[PDB]
Amino acid sequence: DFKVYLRLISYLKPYWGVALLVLIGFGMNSATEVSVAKLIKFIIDAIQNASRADLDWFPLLIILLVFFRGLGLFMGGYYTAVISRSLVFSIRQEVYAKLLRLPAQYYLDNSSGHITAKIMYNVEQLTAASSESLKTIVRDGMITLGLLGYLFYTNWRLTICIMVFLPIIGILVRKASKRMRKLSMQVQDTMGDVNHVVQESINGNAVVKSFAGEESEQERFYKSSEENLKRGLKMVIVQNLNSPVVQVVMACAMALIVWLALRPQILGNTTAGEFVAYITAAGLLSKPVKNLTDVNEKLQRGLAAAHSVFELLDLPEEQNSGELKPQLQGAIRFDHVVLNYADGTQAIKDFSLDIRPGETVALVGRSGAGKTSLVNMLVRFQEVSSGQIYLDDLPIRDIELSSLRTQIAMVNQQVVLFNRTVRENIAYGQLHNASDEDVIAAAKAAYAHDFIMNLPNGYDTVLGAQGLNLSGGQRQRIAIARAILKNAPILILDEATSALDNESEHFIQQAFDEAMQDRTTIVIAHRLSTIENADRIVVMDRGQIVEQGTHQELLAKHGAYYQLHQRNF
Amino acid sequence: DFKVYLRLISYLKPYWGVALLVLIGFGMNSATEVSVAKLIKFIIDAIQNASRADLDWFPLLIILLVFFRGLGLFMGGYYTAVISRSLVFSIRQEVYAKLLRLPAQYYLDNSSGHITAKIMYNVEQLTAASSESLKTIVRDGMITLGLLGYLFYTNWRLTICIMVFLPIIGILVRKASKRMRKLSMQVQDTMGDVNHVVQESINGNAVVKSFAGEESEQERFYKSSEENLKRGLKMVIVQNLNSPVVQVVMACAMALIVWLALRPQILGNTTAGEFVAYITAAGLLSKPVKNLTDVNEKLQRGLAAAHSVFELLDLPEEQNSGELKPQLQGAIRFDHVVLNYADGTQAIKDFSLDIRPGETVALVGRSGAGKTSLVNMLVRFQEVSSGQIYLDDLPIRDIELSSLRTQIAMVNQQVVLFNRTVRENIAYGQLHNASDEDVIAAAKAAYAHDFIMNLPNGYDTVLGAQGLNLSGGQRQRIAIARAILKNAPILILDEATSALDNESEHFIQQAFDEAMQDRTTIVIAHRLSTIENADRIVVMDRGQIVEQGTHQELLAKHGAYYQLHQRNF
Repeated sequence: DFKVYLRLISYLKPYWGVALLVLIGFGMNSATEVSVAKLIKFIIDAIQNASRADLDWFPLLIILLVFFRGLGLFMGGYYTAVISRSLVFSIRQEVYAKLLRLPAQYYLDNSSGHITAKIMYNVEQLTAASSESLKTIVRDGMITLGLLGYLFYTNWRLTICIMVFLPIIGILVRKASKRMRKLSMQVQDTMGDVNHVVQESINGNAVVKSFAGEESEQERFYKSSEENLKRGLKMVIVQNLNSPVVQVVMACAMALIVWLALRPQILGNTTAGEFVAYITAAGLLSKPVKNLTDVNEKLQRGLAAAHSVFELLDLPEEQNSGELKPQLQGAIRFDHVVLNYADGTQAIKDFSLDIRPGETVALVGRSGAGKTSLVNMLVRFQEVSSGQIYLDDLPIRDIELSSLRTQIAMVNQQVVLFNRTVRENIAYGQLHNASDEDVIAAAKAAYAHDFIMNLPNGYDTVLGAQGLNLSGGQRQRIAIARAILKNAPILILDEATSALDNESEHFIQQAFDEAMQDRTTIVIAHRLSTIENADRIVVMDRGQIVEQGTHQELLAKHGAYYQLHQRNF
Repeated sequence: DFKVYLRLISYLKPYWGVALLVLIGFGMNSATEVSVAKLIKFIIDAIQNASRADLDWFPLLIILLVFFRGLGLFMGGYYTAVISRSLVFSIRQEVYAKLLRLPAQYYLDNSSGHITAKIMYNVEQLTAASSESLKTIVRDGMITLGLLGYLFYTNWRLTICIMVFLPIIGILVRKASKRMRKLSMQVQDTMGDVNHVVQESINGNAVVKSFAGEESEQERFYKSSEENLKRGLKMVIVQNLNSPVVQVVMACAMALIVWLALRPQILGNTTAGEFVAYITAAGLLSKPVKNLTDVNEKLQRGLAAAHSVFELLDLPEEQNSGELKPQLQGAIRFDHVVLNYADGTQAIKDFSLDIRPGETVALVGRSGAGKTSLVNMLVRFQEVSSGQIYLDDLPIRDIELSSLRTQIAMVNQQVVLFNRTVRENIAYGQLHNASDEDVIAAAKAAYAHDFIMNLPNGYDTVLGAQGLNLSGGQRQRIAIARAILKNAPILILDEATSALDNESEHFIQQAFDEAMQDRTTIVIAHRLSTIENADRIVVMDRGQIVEQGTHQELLAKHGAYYQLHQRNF
């Protein structure tokens, strides 16, 4: 249950000092609460003939006592909230780390990002308040320790009898209060049904324009509602009176005290001010358990999210089973990709794709039918359930994770605009290891240098409030620049959604065509010249590679295939 | 300010007994609270050599004391909530009465019905809780009375000095707490801006797919957030420590007590257990004022609605300046109606309508341009600002209000379906003075007797949960039956929106045509035969009667006017 909590505690074993300070503060608060009744006993001592010496300090005694209590409570709350915030931060850091290198089905299947982040935050605050109630529980436990200690110091057997008669009636009162609250809710609903019915039947101006005689009808409806209301009010008063049962319990406790007094042993003891202190502390003890009852309540309230939180933290890990290959030449062949939407049947089955080394080829076919799914598969969102995905004269997994990440690129609607510096957005990977001359060269290559860079700070243009200084076309141009500037060995992008409706379409297309040289990539281009300039093409049908052959024959056919590819039906 | 409150109090002067019981209960609760410290003083008396007699009863003393306190508190809360509910009911009754015979601009101009009803209910609950806090204030005031009484009984001059040193530091603490809360809110917002900014910047899975290096970025953002959080936490701890200022105030009070003790006069007095009781009560007094502070808070919170509530209660009354005329023959002539949408210019200006006695005539023209406004004017939603509206050889106002209400009728979208018995819905006015034979005759005249009455209980068919057993067409037929069954001298309805798309259109139209006989009414009928069978017609243009003449000429023209009237452009 508390595995992740124990993990965080082990981490904050580095904050062992903080934890010890927090415990010291809570214990100091409890000791101050005990000293309250303690010094209270000293008050009566002043009233015993000659006691005048302590009388003056008694004022200063209570003053400095309150001062020390405030100091301890302040320090405890401070360090406690500090520890809580530190735990929130560490939990968030681990949560992000898990979110990094996460699985596709996180966002692909569920609303992982926003919803799960808000759940993480809600659970963070919840577990924080849970640790806080735990600290309050520690305070109450130290308070009970002090009560038992004073009890042992005063009269061991009497305290034993007191504990015997105690707690049981308290739990009985807790159960009685729960039942009373349930009955109050039931009666309140019984009255509130009629209450809402009456409060929802006031329309009908035309009816008044006709007759307007329903005054007695409203009187009668309100009369029945008022009968139910009297019932509920009496129930609420009974709920208030229920605490007198706990009063009767404390009265039986006082009766036990009176019986101890009936034993002459107490008389010879003559507890007196000590007895006053004992009763006072017993009362002080009541606040501790009273607060402590809510501890489990809010504890469950928070665990309701914390369980799923730790589960997602320990959710299915993306097993990075991979070799360490620095770079390859371009000999990539994925064979027999048999997969479809997860938790379903097989639709893109045996989606084999074998490509000659070095050369760049393109594929065309139906716009939909899982084309984006095929792209994600290329992005290794899934794996070829069949065949042999041999890359760089070795398996697909037989490669470094970084190199695959380094070659990772795409030019589609999947654009990640980071609200940061234009230079920051220019270098997606290893920005701190990028030269400024290369940055200026890329800005020249941006195909929107006179427009996109036409903003404050130029090359250092920090994206404003959600890109308040950026437009859609300029944002698209900037994203294209950021992608193109990357010198990846193979920046294969599924660009079937390429359109010329954006600004600087000619310049952007020319820059893309220039960058396409010396870059092995499989993109469904939208330029007619680029389409006619392709090297190798395969006729993909039903969302999978169904046919292939020379691209010249397909280009020169100009029939149904060309019409479907161009006009998109 | 409290005029309506005083009015309700004058009404509940009939509940003077209830009020006296409530005051008695609150005073009993305060007396019990005083007796707490009182008997507490008696406790020490047991510890004074031979006191054994009271020792046994002391248990029973505390027990029966708690019992009496619970009894009094229960009775007070009970009768208090009873009075609150009674006040809610009376206020609601008066509110409905005002809502009855209300002005047009209530619903016509504003969302009076639902919104104002919910406002009335919110204000009702608010003023109820306000009276409740007032009762708590009465409890606190009686408690202060008891404190001052015990103070006078113990030591008048000492109590004077105590009151002198008191209250001032309490108000200072109140102001300090308000300022501390404001500072806490400011610091919490200062931290929470960055908190929300961080909690809203976690997206970007594609960025991770590319580089995934922002771990240190998150660490730094969280570091700044944590700095702000440490600031806010220290502020909250300071807020907690602020109560030690009030502790220091009570410490100065204890210092005053100690100085009184430094006067030997207290020593000769030797308050002892009495001093213990005095300090205890002073503490008990703290809870009273502590609760009382919120009284003004919630008082204003409720008055925020109560002021507008009493205003709408005393809002512009519909001055029923009218004579007492039982019935008329049908000689109605409204002249020079110069009015338009309220708080605006004049559009339907000089909308005169003079009709011969007895005969029934119809008017046609543009569908819109304030036709419904003209209908409402006929419904006396407004008045002819010019001309002489002479009815029954006397002014329009020179007639009984009931007779106008009796003649009030309409067959349009303004249908008031009352979720009640079919017989109840049949007789809109004076249902309890309607014969069952006439009810059966009307049900036969319903034109949907085989369909509308084809439900449970037949003639006693109570409309279910929002008419769960009724359909739209059956509901329209039932409404038509309810309207037609009324034997009003003139049931003039603006039926320009008449359509034949409903079920039993032929039967309903035949019944309407039959009922049209021997009934003076101005309706823009949709039946071609009814249109051709009209007696007198007037050509109304631009939403007002612009032309007139023989209806035969207009019917035989069959030109632009007929096309506009029929096809509705």
